[PDB]
Amino acid sequence: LTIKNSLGQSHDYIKMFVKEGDTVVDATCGNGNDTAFLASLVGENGRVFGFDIQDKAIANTTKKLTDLNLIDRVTLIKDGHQNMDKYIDCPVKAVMFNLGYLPSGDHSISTRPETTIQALSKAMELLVTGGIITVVIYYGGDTGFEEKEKVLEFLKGVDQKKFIVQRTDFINQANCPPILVCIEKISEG
Amino acid sequence: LTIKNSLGQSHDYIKMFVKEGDTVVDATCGNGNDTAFLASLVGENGRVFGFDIQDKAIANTTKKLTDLNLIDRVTLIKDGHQNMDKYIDCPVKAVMFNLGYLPSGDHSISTRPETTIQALSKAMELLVTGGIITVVIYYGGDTGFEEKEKVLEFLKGVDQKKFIVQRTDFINQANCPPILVCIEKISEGHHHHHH
Ligand SMILES: C[S@@+](CC[C@H](N)C(=O)[O-])C[C@H]1O[C@@H](n2cnc3c(N)ncnc32)[C@H](O)[C@@H]1O
Ligand SMILES: C[S@@+](CC[C@H](N)C(=O)[O-])C[C@H]1O[C@@H](n2cnc3c(N)ncnc32)[C@H](O)[C@@H]1O
Repeated sequence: LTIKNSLGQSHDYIKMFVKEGDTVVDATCGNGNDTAFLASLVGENGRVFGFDIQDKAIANTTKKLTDLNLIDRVTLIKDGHQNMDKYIDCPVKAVMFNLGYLPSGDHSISTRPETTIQALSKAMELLVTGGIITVVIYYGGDTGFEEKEKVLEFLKGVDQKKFIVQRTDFINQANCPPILVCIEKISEG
Repeated sequence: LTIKNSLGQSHDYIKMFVKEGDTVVDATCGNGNDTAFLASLVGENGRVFGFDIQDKAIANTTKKLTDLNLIDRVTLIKDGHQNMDKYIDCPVKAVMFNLGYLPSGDHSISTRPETTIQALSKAMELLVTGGIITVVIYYGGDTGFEEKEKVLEFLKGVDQKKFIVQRTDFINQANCPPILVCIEKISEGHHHHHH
């Protein structure tokens, strides 16, 4: 038994909260790993909304899910996660954010603070009470660094009466260990 | 289902790691809540070492454990946790730290950075591989911020090849929400530099 990294822990937190038949969101599709993960947890009567701004990422995720017989429960949308409210009107149980750039792709196309903060606000509104958002933050680069600073600033201002914002950090590791943020809705209004 | 605070999460982390028959330590006895908790996890053939520097805290912990039929496997020691190596020679599975002053007690008698750091080194040495230390850090109020700052600065320096050090923090809460640090041993030995 070993304490998992932030990427591993996000899956563990999602498994705790997501049951079968739920509506969940992968806000950052990429290659489709988290999308397939969310799809397997949610079952045949559940729904996964997936978002990416790249055609390469949507195609790779479509390929992944079709291979695993999971494409039927997934709605893939080629739009920014900051516009997630245009496509979803029901309450969601969970939203996964994995911040940064697509692996084995274009490294100049990455998540931006402005649109991430927007998506987070939309995700927080869409959440059912007792619902979870997980944010795996990468900060290795200049662009990663800038996003971490801004996202965390924003999340520090979230009403504690409405949301629990939990940060998990490995403080003795060098070379920017990825940070986990868990946001759980506890009250409406 | 709700995400627990640091205090609640420390117990959850301890439950993950501690099985029956293990040797565990409560480094900050207080009223004996964590001591009782450790005693119930560890069973008849296990051992709990408890530490505090106050006579009031040892007596309240003794009363607690006797009331719950748990005093049998607990060794209560009226000494600082910085001296835990004088009393323990076997490898331990877990150590619990709860930093601050005694609740419903003397507010000026609290854990000090120097001795906490010492006890943390001793606990880290005493830990079996795959063992855990949990540290609930209280700060602000009468307690102040100096212990939090120094303990965390010390723990940032711990060899990552030997220990995982994980901080859990509620960043949208005001009024100094307690911080959880989890230290897990992943390797025996130590890498020292050169002189
Ligand atoms: C770190 S990757 C996600 C990792 C993914 N979970 C996986 O396993 O492959 C971040 C993704 O978010 C996408 N992205 C960047 N900006 C976005 C935006 N504004 N809205 C939605 N997605 C965006 C990128 O195209 C990239 O594929
Ligand atoms: C926050 S309280 C612990 C709470 C306790 N776990 C409980 O169940 O109530 C901190 C305790 O550590 C004790 N303490 C202070 N300095 C100590 C030291 N150097 N060694 C051992 N205990 C110490 C205090 O007397 C106090 O009882």
